[PDB]
Amino acid sequence: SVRKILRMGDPILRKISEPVTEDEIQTKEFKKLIRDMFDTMRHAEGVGLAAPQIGILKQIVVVGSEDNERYPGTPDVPERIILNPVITPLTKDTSGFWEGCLSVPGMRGYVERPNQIRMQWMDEKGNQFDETIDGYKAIVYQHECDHLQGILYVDRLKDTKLFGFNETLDS
Amino acid sequence: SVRKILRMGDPILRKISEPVTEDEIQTKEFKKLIRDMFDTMRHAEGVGLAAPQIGILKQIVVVGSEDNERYPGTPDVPERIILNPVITPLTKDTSGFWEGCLSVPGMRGYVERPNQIRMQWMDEKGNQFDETIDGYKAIVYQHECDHLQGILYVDRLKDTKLFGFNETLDS
Ligand SMILES: [Zn+2]
Ligand SMILES: [Zn+2]
Repeated sequence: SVRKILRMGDPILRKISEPVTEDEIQTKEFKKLIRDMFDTMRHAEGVGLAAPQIGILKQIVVVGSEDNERYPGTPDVPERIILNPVITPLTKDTSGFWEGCLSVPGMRGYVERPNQIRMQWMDEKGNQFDETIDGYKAIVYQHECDHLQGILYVDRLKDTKLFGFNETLDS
Repeated sequence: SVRKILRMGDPILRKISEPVTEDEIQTKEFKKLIRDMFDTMRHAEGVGLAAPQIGILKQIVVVGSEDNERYPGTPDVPERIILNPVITPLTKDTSGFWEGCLSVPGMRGYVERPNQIRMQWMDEKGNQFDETIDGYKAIVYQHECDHLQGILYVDRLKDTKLFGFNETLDS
């Protein structure tokens, strides 16, 4: 079901989320949470969503694009669940991008993150992964994994001069 | 009359405003602009307003409190016009405060500025001043004079962790 997304200024968004246990991924609740998250992410036309954005300090991330309106250009991102992620940059090369966040409504900010990272996670069935991601996917996983450590993209603005409300950015 | 206040993201808010000439302060227009500004500032329940906030790169600032709702606590600030201001800090002592801006709707950010400055300006009649201001007044004049150099308070956030939407800050 759709859930209330917390906005910037709420102290939760700044706390550290803790790991999900192997047991936990069987609980009826869990499966229902992942459900709500996806329902929520979709209703918001969002590209990804982290558990703490809805008030749950659990290392649970969900992504999924498909013709996303909010970030029109961006290539499609296949629905997937990311649990207990751990990212590591593999380069200093950085791709720029006007990031946005559902917890930071109606605004965009240019942010440069490394364009090639090594992420390690676990999924709903409990499978371990350790791949090297790059491109938009990398950009998305990083933005979303940051939430898990209490970090919002406004913390990484390249410059505060390149930050503002959507409406005016172009108009 | 009330005028449209530009929001953050509009390039004007980042440009430098130029000095007002002694002649200029007689023009019918000028007097009408100061009029609009005051009308605008009041309608917005704002404490101060800089010309560029309404799209005029002229060094014109206007302030005026009296039981302001937006920043409830704040002491009263007598209506006054500040032209071609030039501020200089007189101390490193800084008073903290959760600043807000009409060009940055519905948000607050903790900002520490020097609590005792020396400001020099000219008024509508063309009189030169050179006083030492302190307290809330100092805080207000600095915030507003910054606009004259293309600077918004989000550029001076003490920490991005202490920045967010009003609604949530307390709720
Ligand atoms: Zn976000
Ligand atoms: Zn302002």
